[PDB]
Amino acid sequence: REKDYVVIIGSANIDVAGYSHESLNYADSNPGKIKFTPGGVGRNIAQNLALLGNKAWLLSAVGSDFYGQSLLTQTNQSGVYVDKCLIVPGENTSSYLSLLDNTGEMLVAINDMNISNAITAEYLAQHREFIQRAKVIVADCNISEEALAWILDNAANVPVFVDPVSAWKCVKVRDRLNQIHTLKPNRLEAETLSGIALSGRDDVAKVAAWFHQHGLNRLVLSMGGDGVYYSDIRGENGWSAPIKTNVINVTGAGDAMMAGLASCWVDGMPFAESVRFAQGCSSMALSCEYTNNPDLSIANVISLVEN
Repeated sequence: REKDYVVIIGSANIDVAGYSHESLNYADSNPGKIKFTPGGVGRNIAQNLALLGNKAWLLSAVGSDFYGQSLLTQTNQSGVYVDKCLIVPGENTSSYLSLLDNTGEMLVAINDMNISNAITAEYLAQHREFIQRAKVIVADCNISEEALAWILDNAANVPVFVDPVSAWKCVKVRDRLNQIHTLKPNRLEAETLSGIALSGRDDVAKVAAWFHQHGLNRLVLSMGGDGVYYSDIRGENGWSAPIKTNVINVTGAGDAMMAGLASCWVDGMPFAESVRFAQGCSSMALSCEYTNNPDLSIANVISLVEN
C-alpha cells in the first residue's frame, strides 16, 4: 500500500577502500586504487529495502561537513527517504576505512562511528508518531543502548527487526529480547548473547531454546557454511541450506538478508519462505562487487531462489 512505509534506524558511513598497485612500500604514497562507498548497517538495509520496492525512511546521523551531505544525496538517488536524518553541526560524518591489498585481502581497517551517539532517544522522540505508524521498524545495534531501549519501549506494537551488527555491539539486546520481533545473529553473536557455545549444528536447538525462554519471538541464526537455522517461539523451526554463491565481496550480505526478512514480512509472506527469500537476497549482495547490489529486486531474488 502507498502509505505503508518502513523505518530504519542505524548508522550511515562512507566506506573508504584503498589498495596498492604492486606492493606496500611505506615510503610515502604508493599509487593504487581508492573507492568511496556508502555504508553503515542501517543505511545499507534502508537501501536494500528501497531496491526491493518499499518506501524506506532512514533515521540516522551525518555531520555538518560536506561529503556528509553527499552520502545522504547518494542514498536518496537509490530510493531512500533521507528527509529525516540528523545533520550534526560540525561533526565527523562516520566512515569505515579499510586497507585491502592487490589480493583483495583486507589488511587493517580503522572505524570512526562515534556520530552514532547523535542518534539519541530525544532525536527519535521527535518522530514518535511517524515511527509508530510504520509497517515495521529495523534497528541496528550501532546506536546506543538508550536509543535502542527507546525504540523497543515506543514501538506501539510495530514489530522491531534488530540487526546485532557485531559480537561487541549485540550485548545491548540481551535484556530486551522479549521486545524484539525478529533477531538476526550470526554464530558468534548468538554465542555471545546466550552464553552457550555453538560448536556445531547439534548445538542450535539449545541456543534457540535459550533465546525463546528469554522472550525472543523469532530467531534467524546464520551458521555460515552450515546454512541458516530459523526458530519461532510458537514452535516452528528448521534449517535452510546455503545457496551456492560465487562470492565476490562478502560485505553487505547481512544487510541484504535483514532487508529480505523485513520486506517479506511487510509483504505477508510466512516465516520459512521469508528466510529462503532473504538467503537469496544476501546471495545477491555477495556476488556483487559493491556493498549494496544495485540489481537487488523482487524479480531477481525470486529467480535466484529456484535456480
